[PDB]
Amino acid sequence: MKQYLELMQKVLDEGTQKNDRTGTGTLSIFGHQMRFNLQDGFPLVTTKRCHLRSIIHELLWFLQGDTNIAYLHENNVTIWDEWADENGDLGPVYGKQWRAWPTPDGRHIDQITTVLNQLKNDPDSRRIIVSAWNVGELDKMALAPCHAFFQFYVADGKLSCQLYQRSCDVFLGLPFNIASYALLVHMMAQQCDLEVGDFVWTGGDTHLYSNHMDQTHLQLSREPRPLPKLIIKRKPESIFDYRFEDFEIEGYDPHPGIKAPVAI
Amino acid sequence: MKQYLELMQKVLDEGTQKNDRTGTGTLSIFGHQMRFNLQDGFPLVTTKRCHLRSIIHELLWFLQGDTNIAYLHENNVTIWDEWADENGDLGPVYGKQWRAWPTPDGRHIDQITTVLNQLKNDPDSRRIIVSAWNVGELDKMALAPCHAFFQFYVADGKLSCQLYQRSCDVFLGLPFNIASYALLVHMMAQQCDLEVGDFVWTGGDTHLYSNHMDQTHLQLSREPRPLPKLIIKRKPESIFDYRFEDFEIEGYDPHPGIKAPVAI
Ligand SMILES: Cc1nc2ccc3ccc(CNc4ccc5c(c4)CN([C@@H](CCC(=O)O)C(=O)O)C5=O)cc3c2c(=O)[nH]1
Ligand SMILES: Cc1nc2ccc3ccc(CNc4ccc5c(c4)CN([C@@H](CCC(=O)O)C(=O)O)C5=O)cc3c2c(=O)[nH]1
Ligand SMILES: O=c1ccn([C@H]2C[C@H](O)[C@@H](COP(=O)(O)O)O2)c(=O)[nH]1
Ligand SMILES: O=c1ccn([C@H]2C[C@H](O)[C@@H](COP(=O)(O)O)O2)c(=O)[nH]1
Repeated sequence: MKQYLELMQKVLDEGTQKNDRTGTGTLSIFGHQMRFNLQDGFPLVTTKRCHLRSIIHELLWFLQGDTNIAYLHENNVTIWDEWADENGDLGPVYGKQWRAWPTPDGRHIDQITTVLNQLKNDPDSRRIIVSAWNVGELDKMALAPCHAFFQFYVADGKLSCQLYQRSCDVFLGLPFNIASYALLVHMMAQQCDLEVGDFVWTGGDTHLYSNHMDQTHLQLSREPRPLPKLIIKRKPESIFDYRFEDFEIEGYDPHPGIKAPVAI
Repeated sequence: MKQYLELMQKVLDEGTQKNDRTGTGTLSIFGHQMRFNLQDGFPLVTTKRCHLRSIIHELLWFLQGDTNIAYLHENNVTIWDEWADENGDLGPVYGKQWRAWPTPDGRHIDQITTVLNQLKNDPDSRRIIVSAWNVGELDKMALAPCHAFFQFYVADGKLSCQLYQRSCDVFLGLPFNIASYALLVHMMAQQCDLEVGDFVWTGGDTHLYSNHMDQTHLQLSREPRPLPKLIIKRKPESIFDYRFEDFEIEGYDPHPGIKAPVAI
């Protein structure tokens, strides 16, 4: 997609060479933002075949407030298998924080339920936020949240979302991250009888791994195509009741997938 | 400053009229990003007069881990007064979250010190973050954090910082929140023997209150002056160690002050 290709080029032209955690090396930029009007179709990359199924199960895994990669296993998403313990556990990652942030004093705060309620009774709120950055528990997580904090906003019957992403693998992670969030807006929008607005993406350390150069270049030379369109075949009784079968994508005609090694 | 003036123009040109909790009414946009290279000069607005002292004292207060207004009083900072109880307390607002975030297992994390250790020992880390967004204590706060989460980055021996501000009163608040963060950056870089990099501001609901329209067009009619210079006259043994007297601003010649009412 234009915005995506443009950020990829910007990493190449201006990125600084950094030595990372995995000792792989990256080209890196700090601070970037991109806007997606959901009115113009689903931001699913067309410059590489992307698979909506991986995207969809991860999201629903989150809404369930799950942190065990089993569910993801029985659906063939394996990205997280390298991070779980022998029990298949990841610690209190995304899902746990989203559905049950533990108060210092015993309780759990359901951030999705709060946000649904705000969206329904106080759309003007400037405090409609979800945070996965639980300082108190970062030590227990297999990996610290990448997609750390997001905020919803309503203006003229449209639901907008901004995500703050502290760390981003432009080639591999970015395309999933974008689609996942785009998808949540749509689900939230339907449960709240609102129309879709903008999906705003802001990143922290935005990088291309030193061994994605060849893949990048190739991608950079493909022509973005018209964005597909999302279809929700039924209005579940709640945000927690979606199923993989409920979603469909029209007009998806991408460029073949491109293979690249994950830096672990 | 060019950047702040362009943001105002933008809210005027693209903002939507929104109701708000204070009942005043606003013009708002959602999602904005701007960058200040700290090397160009200290980002104190020149198109209306600012007072560096009040910004200094509010920051020293945050850094102390203080949440009571007494200190602010002793130094003629009264903005926080409306929010404070009978005892002068605000609840576990910024300062408290910064220096002693309460964990569920009876620990308190000091995020300022953690970020200093990371800058000294692992400046390439993609997780040098400070968050004031404590979900479990929000209900104890006099006001939920506006400037909520910030991340540091080092590149070419330079310190950068990205702030995520969920809610922004562009006319009144912003000038204070830009100078505040820029002084933090200078303080951290001095402690860490780094040079200052960029201060990147990112906003959530970025607004102009209805009752600031005239002040806002008057300000806009002014030509920005050249940015002042910050001089630190000492190198304290720690970040918790600065005094108001350590700082000097040079070359500040602002246009006249403009008063506007705060929406409560
Ligand atoms: C360096 C690095 N590390 C990571 C660690 C954990 C992650 C977890 C989720 C995602 C982004 N979300 C998904 C969600 C689903 C899939 C993938 C990513 C990639 N992937 C492959 C399989 C994963 C693999 O390449 O082995 C696929 O089946 O489509 C997925 O199913 C990225 C990372 C990264 C990432 O992007 N980069
Ligand atoms: C609607 C709204 N509400 C707020 C509530 C609390 C705030 C706390 C701090 C700041 C921003 N940081 C500072 C830091 C110092 C001062 C002030 C703000 C404004 N202020 C006036 C004095 C106002 C007063 O002290 O009564 C000055 O310019 O000196 C200060 O001393 C803004 C708000 C807002 C804000 O900007 N807008
Ligand atoms: O959902 C995700 C998860 C991870 N990453 C990336 C960012 C970095 O490449 C890496 C995480 O490493 P640290 O930033 O924690 O070092 O994985 C993503 O892009 N998206
Ligand atoms: O440092 C600060 C503190 C507050 N505000 C503003 C943003 C909003 O106008 C208001 C807070 O209201 P809510 O967004 O919490 O409703 O104060 C700032 O700009 N800067």
